[PDB]
Order: sequence, then C-alpha cells, then structure tokens
Amino acid sequence: VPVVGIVAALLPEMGIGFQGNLPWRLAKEMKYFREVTTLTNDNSKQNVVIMGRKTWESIPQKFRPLPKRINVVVSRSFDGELRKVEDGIYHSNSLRNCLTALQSSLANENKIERIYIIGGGEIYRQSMDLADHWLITKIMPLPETTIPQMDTFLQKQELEQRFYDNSDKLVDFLPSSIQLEGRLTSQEWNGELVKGLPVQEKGYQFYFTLYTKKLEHHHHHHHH
Ligand SMILES: NC(=O)C1=CN([C@@H]2O[C@H](COP(=O)(O)OP(=O)(O)OC[C@H]3O[C@@H](n4cnc5c(N)ncnc54)[C@H](OP(=O)(O)O)[C@@H]3O)[C@@H](O)[C@H]2O)C=CC1
Ligand SMILES: CCc1nc(N)nc(N)c1C#CCc1cc(OC)cc(-c2ccc3c(c2)OCO3)c1
Repeated sequence: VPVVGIVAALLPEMGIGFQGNLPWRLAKEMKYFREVTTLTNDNSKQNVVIMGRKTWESIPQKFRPLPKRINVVVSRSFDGELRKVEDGIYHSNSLRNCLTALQSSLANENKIERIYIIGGGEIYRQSMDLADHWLITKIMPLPETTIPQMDTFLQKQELEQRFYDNSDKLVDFLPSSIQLEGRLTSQEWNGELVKGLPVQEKGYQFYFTLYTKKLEHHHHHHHH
C-alpha cells in the first residue's frame, strides 16, 4: 500500500494554512482532492485518509468524517496505535505505528489501495521521511491578486532533497476514473520551474504536480 502525501501550497514559500484554516477557498481544488482520495482502481477497495488532531477540528462538522474514505485522526493523547471509535473514524497515537498497522496485509486484507496523508503541517514534516509520493497543488496568485497571510508552511527543502518532479506520470498515477481538464504544461514562476496540469479559479492559477522519491544507492540490505 503506497503512502502518498496530498497537499495544496502557495508558491514560492509553500504556505498551506492560516489560523487553523485554509488561506483560500477553491471549488476546483476541493473537487480534485475529493476525487483523488475517494476514487480507486480496485472498485472493492477504499483509500485511507490520515490527519493530525488540529486538521480534523477545522473540517466542517457536516462533512466529517470524509465520506467513502477510512478516516484516521492521530493525537498523542489517544490510547492505541489504531482504534475504532465511531463508524469510519479511527483514533491513533502514533503516525509511524499507524502506518505499520495498516500496511500489514493481515489487518487490511488487501482492501486498502492507498494511504493518503491529508496532513496538517506537523504531520506533513513527519511525512517527508514516510511518504513515497507527493501530490502537490502548486498555487500562484495572478498579477492583480493579493497574497493571503499564512502561518503554516510545507518544508520545500526536505521535499526537494528526497523527491523529484515526476509530474510527467501524473495521469498514470491518478485513479483511471478521474476527469482532468488541461494538459501537461511547463511554466517558470519567480525563478522555479512549475510543471503539471494547469487550472484557474478566482484570482489563482494552480498546477497539480507529482513528486516521487529519488533513487537510492544500495548501501545495505538486511541479511539474516
Ligand atoms: N492546504 C492544505 O493542503 C492543508 C492545510 N492544512 C493547514 O494546516 C494547519 C494546521 O497545522 P498543524 O497544527 O500542523 O495541523 P496538524 O493537524 O498536523 O496538527 C498536529 C497535531 O497532530 C497530532 N500529532 C502530530 N504528530 C503526531 C504523531 N507522531 N503521533 C500522534 N499524533 C500526532 C498532535 O495532536 P495532540 O496535540 O492532540 O497530540 C498535534 O497537535 C491549518 O492552518 C490548516 O489550514 C491542513 C491540511 C491541508
Ligand atoms: C481541498 C483542500 C486540500 N487540498 C489538497 N491538495 N490536499 C489536501 N489534503 C487538502 C485537504 C484537506 C483537509 C481539510 C481541511 C480543512 O480545514 C483546513 C477543511 C476541509 C474541508 C472539508 C470539507 C468541506 C470543506 C472543507 O468545505 C466544505 O466541505 C478539509
């Protein structure tokens, strides 16, 4: 089961939140996030969404737990490494231990396709060492638009050490049933190269991107 971090960030600093909320409201960004985390290649499988305690608390109480997805809320105050508390809601007290629990094919019985880390920021930092892929929505304010104030940021440094821009394989990576508008485009913005599928809403133009783990040198395999 692949571990995939999914996030929406504003370039160049990659800001993700402000005072417990999203610094923007974009219908086409939500539509993408919902479909990616919901849809699967195996019709009898469901994905898992993992979030920190604070991210859970800001999701509209009408729309949580997130429908058609197994929800996992991680807080250090909780009891076990994975615990069912309500219908489709799981409580965990360790992000690392939670991942190991779902990955063991005894517990899941091969009914989980992907583990999406919907994150938080404290979770996102810990996800750099954990996630295989990253689905990053690179958002740019249009020439007239004002940059919104933000207090939570994605580690752009830790990301570009361990991951490369694999946006060429985005359509292949996303579930087959998903619908996409534009086509793969490269674009320079404030220095850096922005590559992905271009969408425009309100005063923002954003790109859906894919970041895969870089190739590892074979240093040591655990022999018995
Ligand atoms: N644009 C985007 O893509 C997204 C942005 N956001 C933004 O993120 C911001 C919130 O930031 P942040 O506070 O970092 O959000 P988090 O939900 O990541 O908050 C971290 C909390 O998760 C729990 N936690 C963290 N690490 C672990 C661990 N290893 N094991 C168990 N529990 C753990 C802790 O809960 P406790 O203290 O109870 O132990 C901690 O307080 C908001 O402003 C929001 O808008 C959120 C999601 C997506
Ligand atoms: C759509 C936001 C998003 N984009 C990307 N690219 N990756 C993500 N992981 C997310 C996310 C998320 C979790 C979240 C956080 C939140 O507060 C910060 C609110 C919601 C949310 C969930 C359902 C909603 C809604 C907002 O508006 C009404 O319906 C959902």
